[PDB]
Amino acid sequence: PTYTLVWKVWILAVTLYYAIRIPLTLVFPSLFSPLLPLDILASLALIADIPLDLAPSRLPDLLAALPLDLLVFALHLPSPLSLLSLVRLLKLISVQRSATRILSYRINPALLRLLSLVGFILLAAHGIACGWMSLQPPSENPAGTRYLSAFYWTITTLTTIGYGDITPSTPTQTVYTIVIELLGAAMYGLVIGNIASLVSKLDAAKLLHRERVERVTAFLSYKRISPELQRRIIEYFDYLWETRRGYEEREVLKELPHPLRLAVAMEIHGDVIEKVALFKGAGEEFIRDIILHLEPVIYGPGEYIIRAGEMGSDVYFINRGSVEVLSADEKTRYAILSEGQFFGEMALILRAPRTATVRARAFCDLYRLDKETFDRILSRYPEIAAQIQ
Amino acid sequence: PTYTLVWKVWILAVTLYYAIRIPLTLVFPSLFSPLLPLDILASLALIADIPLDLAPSRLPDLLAALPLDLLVFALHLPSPLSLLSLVRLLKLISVQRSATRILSYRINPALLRLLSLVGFILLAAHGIACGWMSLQPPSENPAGTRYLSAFYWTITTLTTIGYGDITPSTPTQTVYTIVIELLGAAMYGLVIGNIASLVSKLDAAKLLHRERVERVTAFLSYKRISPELQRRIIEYFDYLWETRRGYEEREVLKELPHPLRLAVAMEIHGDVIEKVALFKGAGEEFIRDIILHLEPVIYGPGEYIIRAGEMGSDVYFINRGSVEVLSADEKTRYAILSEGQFFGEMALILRAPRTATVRARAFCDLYRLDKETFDRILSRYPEIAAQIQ
Amino acid sequence: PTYTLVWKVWILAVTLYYAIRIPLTLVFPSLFSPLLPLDILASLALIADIPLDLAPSRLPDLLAALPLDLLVFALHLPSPLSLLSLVRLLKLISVQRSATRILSYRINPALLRLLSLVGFILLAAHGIACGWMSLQPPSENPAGTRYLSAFYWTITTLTTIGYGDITPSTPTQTVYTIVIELLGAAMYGLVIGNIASLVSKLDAAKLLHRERVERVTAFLSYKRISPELQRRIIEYFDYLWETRRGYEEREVLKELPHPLRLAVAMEIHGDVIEKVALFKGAGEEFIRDIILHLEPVIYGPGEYIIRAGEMGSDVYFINRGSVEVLSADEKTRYAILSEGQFFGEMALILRAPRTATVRARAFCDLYRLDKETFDRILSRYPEIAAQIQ
Amino acid sequence: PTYTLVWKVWILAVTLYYAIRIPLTLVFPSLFSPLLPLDILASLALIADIPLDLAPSRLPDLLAALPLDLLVFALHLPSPLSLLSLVRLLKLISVQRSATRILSYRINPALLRLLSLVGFILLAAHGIACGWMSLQPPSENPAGTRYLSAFYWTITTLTTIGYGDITPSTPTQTVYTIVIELLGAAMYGLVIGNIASLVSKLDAAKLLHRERVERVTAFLSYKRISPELQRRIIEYFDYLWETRRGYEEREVLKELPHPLRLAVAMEIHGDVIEKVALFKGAGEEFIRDIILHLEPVIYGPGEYIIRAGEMGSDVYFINRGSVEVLSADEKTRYAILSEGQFFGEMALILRAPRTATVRARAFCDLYRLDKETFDRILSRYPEIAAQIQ
Ligand SMILES: Nc1ncnc2c1ncn2[C@@H]1O[C@@H]2COP(=O)(O)O[C@H]2[C@H]1O
Ligand SMILES: Nc1ncnc2c1ncn2[C@@H]1O[C@@H]2COP(=O)(O)O[C@H]2[C@H]1O
Ligand SMILES: Nc1ncnc2c1ncn2[C@@H]1O[C@@H]2COP(=O)(O)O[C@H]2[C@H]1O
Ligand SMILES: Nc1ncnc2c1ncn2[C@@H]1O[C@@H]2COP(=O)(O)O[C@H]2[C@H]1O
Repeated sequence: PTYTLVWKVWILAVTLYYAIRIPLTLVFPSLFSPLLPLDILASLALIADIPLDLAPSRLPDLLAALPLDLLVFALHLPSPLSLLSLVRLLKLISVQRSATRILSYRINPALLRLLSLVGFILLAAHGIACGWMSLQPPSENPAGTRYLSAFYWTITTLTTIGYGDITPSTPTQTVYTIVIELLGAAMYGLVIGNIASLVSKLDAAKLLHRERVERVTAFLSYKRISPELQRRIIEYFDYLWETRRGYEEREVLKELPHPLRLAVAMEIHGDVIEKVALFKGAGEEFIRDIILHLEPVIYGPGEYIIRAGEMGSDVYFINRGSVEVLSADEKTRYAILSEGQFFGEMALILRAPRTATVRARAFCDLYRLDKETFDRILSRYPEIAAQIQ
Repeated sequence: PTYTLVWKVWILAVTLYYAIRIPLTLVFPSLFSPLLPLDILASLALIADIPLDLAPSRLPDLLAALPLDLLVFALHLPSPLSLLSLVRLLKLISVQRSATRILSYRINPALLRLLSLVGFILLAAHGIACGWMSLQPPSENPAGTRYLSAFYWTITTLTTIGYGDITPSTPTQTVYTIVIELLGAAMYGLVIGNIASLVSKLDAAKLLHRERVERVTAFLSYKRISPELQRRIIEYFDYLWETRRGYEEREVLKELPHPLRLAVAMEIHGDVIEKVALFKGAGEEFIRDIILHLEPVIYGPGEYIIRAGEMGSDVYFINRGSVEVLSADEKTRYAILSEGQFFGEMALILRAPRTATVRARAFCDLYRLDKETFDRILSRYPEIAAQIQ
Repeated sequence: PTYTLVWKVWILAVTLYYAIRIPLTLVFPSLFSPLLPLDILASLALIADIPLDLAPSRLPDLLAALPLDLLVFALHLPSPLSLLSLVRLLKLISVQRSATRILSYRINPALLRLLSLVGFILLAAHGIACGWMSLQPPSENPAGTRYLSAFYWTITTLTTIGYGDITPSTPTQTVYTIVIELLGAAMYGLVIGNIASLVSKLDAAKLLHRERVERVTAFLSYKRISPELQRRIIEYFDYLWETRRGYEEREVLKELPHPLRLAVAMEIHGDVIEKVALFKGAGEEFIRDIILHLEPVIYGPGEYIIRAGEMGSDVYFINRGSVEVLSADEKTRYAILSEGQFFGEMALILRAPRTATVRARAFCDLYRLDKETFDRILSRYPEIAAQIQ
Repeated sequence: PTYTLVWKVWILAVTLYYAIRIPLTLVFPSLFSPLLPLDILASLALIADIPLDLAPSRLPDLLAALPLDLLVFALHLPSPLSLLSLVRLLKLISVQRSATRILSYRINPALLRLLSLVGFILLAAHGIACGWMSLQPPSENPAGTRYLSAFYWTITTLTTIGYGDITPSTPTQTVYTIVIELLGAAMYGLVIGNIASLVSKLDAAKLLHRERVERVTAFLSYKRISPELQRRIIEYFDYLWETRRGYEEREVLKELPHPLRLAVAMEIHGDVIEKVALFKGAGEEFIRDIILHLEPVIYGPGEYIIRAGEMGSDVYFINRGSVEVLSADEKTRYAILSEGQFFGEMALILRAPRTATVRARAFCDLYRLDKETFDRILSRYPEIAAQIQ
């Protein structure tokens, strides 16, 4: 549903309202004007979200729900006790722990952590500036100019810049300053770390592939291999990057279980299926057993697949590329094949050698049957086995 | 035991006492008041821990135990020789090397390194501030205000902020300042590095899973596959994340040896065990041989497991989900199965085709027997083999 | 082709011209002198590149092509509206997205990202300094001295140094300063992250190898193994690092498909091929079947390969190193073999035990046949099988 | 040899002398006193190392050898031309590229890179401070106090601290300052990156093991397994960490080739070898064939290995731990076995069931024979096969 979503958003806005008012009031008690209605509404939202959640871990919600702030603000309390209203916070923890699940997949987790941290940083800067322009000699100056200098200071401190135009004078100012410096250096170490971890995973494939190619190459040069083969290999890896980004079909489809892998394979070879069982008569238990045995392979341009005098024994189904057939030795082409078709069948149904030569024309992406396996699951079905003659 | 633990804690507190007194005294010799008893107790603790340890590597303990400080403090020594009392340190090395083993597993090692580094940082700041408010023109000012400005300075320096409100005047001040700047830039590089390494390993599974899904998807789109199958795959991966966090059963149980793997499997299928060998009569050497051959598999909602005209030859044991049985083609359901039950048995004990259809209702988590293996270890036990008829 | 390349370079230079003039003019309207021709040429280049691209994603090109700047500059517009000329930017996005593909392989992607980021940084510094020396009390000072102080300021800010020699005075200055501080701390976090990710992948092999050796060693010492064997192992790993950088032949050649792997293997063992089939008569279907079964192995100096009383049954082809033959027990050497040669043949074609002993002399890199496989694919070809007698 | 080593060290010291004198002279021409002998010696060392190297890449050595500095220093040259003496540098590149190989293995490569970078940093700081105290109004002040302030400045700049006590006044000063700021921010990004990469690889095993345990656990809890088995598993992983640091024997010994693996295995089971072939009569071709088939396994305390009514068919050799034998059901122990011994033999040489029960007493580390393999390579040797009766 969405009501829980909009509700959590309302809780977020409420805790923001509190995080921003609480301290600004502790400094400027001239607020708490006929503006308590919003405080009451927010307290009600929190005390009405604590049960929903029920529909250690719940300790923050309990500490945030009770109005430990309305008292201190209504009945004037002194400086060291006027604090403890911040207990109305600690709901930000629940907010983060909720929105890290509501939005746990659609975006990188590191990015989400980074944004949360930045929000936390800015709220803390707002609180720290309030604390600073509290620890200052009282003067007659507008509250919009006392708050600007404080934000300027705490941002030059948290940022590790430190101009030096406005500095501590009294000791307590100095202790506050020390603590803020440490939190800034500790708040600036987290940002950099999250960012580094976020960029160290952007270009993964374009690094894995690069390392794999470097490995292959650096290994071949030790074997003192010709540059032509090196160039063929490099072209192969380029073609394998600019289509599927470097991934191998088998290792991938192995990450899936049997039914989904079968459905994939049956959505791939569907065309071939409507080009084989036409005059055969089988189906639904034979097509589904070989299809998991088809192993892929890629033949570059000009590479020989089948020669006119061998006994390969296998059969090849094309999926993407093209192919040309030729005579044994006179480079005369019978025809040209393309996707969907198939060849290598005779030497399977029949134990004769090959009758022609097969040379590719461009980068193929075809599949093949070992025939030890294909002939093994044919014997098991004797009807088609008789159909082959 | 715990006596060694509390003892190491006492040694830690003692070396802390020394790290904090040693320099503060070197600056303020007005200490060394009738406060030597604590120094004697700590020297005794160190000289009494050096033998326990015995119950290069031991060089620091030897240099820390001898009272090279009590002399210098008792018999007044000049400024360049009043040093060398810090030899009482170097016990922090033993402390770190001990507590990195006492607490080596219950918490992340990087976190522990980070906390140790921060403690080392603060102690060094305390020492550096002492050194600074030594290298200052002598004046009549309280010692609590001379120590605050020094800590403020060295924290603005180590932090890489550098306001500029208090700076070096004399040359030796300037050399001290240079060294502190370098140590700060070298002390601030370690913190950031530890933090980055600590956040680069929080969300591991939620990154491995994400990359695996991106790979699968980006590979399928190249094969021009329908979006329905893509959605089924995504739902599968979601269900596989929100239960076991992305981990595969086989790859995991493979990280264990044979006895623990067997005990696991026998705690899992225990229910099935009390639903099979009832009227059989076997046990303790047959149940324990098949159980290691049960391979898991997951069938999504609506996926066909068994059809009314095939010869699957296998048998399926359910563990978590549910299932429905149906006729061949008229979508009439005989009954509904749930966890603990089993089906697919007839075509195993008997070589007939299937008699019905089996379609899942929700995400199953079931197990299956190949039957090549099951029928192979049945033949080996001829008694049950006759029991099957 | 190259015309598209030089064209994209021209587009890059044009968008640079704009990024550098646009703001410098907004500050110094005394420009827009008889210097509009270059602006017209650049607008034409952009409006003429938008169609080529055609030969969301295209939104930036559309916003950059229309002359939303020529109006504002021709007809004088006020300060808050004189902006929006920067819409002529956003072409840098297309520039980056184009040059990240044009140069996606020849250099590390991280390095490219880093250089792009640095360029973006410097352009932003140029814009920010213009913005700063706009938000300054008007004075009579040369424009080359007002622009230097601004660049100095924004570089001391973006860099997180913050001397403090020139600072904000007015509030709007202060808000600008806050924003620049945040962007600097956010612009300095990206640089460090990219750099860390760029150095964390330089020494990969020299780290993988090191870890593998540490693992092997630390495992052996637990088994209380002699140091001699440890030294032999270390020498082996050194020799395996200083030739092929730690990579194993099989795992590597497995990253290739069958045809390229076959061509590799046939370029390697080519010499052996012209030393075997001389008096045999086979070829093109037997040489090509065993060659994929040759498994490599490395024998250190002094290691026994074959002893005079065993029945190894295998045959060894040498590729790089040398070897010595010897009698059974009297250390008398018959001859010495080197690369290209072969031995171990008799016990293959004949089922007698070995006749001599074979000890290496230096680090060999040889290959061997199991003979279960070699004798299996020989039977399949009965002609040579009769040729062996 | 070592002469080349000491020679490279001399070259290093010479290029250091030059890097430190060259600029300090360019600033203080009052040097070049009767101190030219050292310059001549260093030029000779460089011009005499250029040929040794011979016993693009050599361009730096050629540019460093010719005395492009002795002229400028002898015949007074003006300020913009008095430069180009730094060409005597660029030998540091050869120094780094040499010492990165001389010391490429004994220490982590990242540490070495870091130290090189730090040295480069300090030399650059020395040069930059010279350049700075050149770009200063000439005054009457000692050269040891003009050089201290410059080093202080450039270290507060390179470090990203920036106090602000001494700043640029003139424009050229300001441009120098800008460049130094960028180099510092670019010199401080490299240090942090190297450090992060150096700490991200310290605790590898103690992280891999931790992740593996988290995976196993988090997977079991989903299967709702008892806590007793969980505790047994945790104890197993602890014992497996505190002996061999988490590494598996098979995966490790698989990183070695056949001869070294054989020699390892024959140094391990050597005791067993002198406890088996005593009354047998075999050797050197039977012991060496089974030893590679022994598979390891670990049985925790109290785990049953063999029960008095099964037909395990296998045999177990102990290596480290202990074991107890017992009757079928009355917990009466016949004897107690320890390392070196063996059991499970009868049911191998004979096809009877087991005669007793075997329960471990502590963490064992034993090995076992499948017996399908052991009985297969026994048949091949018929002599011992008759010896078994
Ligand atoms: N004229 C042709 N046009 C297209 N394909 C052919 C032609 N002649 C033979 N082939 C195919 O090429 C294959 C090569 O030899 P096979 O015996 O494997 O079976 C052959 C046929 O499938
Ligand atoms: N009426 C039924 N209720 C539940 N399960 C059934 C029913 N009829 C058949 N089955 C099971 O469904 C299986 C499908 O075909 P099998 O031959 O494998 O064996 C069958 C039985 O185990
Ligand atoms: N005199 C020799 N010179 C070179 N190689 C030899 C000599 N005698 C035997 N060999 C080879 O050494 C091999 C060792 O025993 P094989 O039976 O395997 O076959 C033997 C021959 O190939
Ligand atoms: N009394 C004994 N003391 C020690 N080992 C024994 C004793 N009796 C039997 N065993 C061993 O325990 C083994 C258990 O059954 P096996 O048939 O495998 O062979 C047995 C012997 O090797």
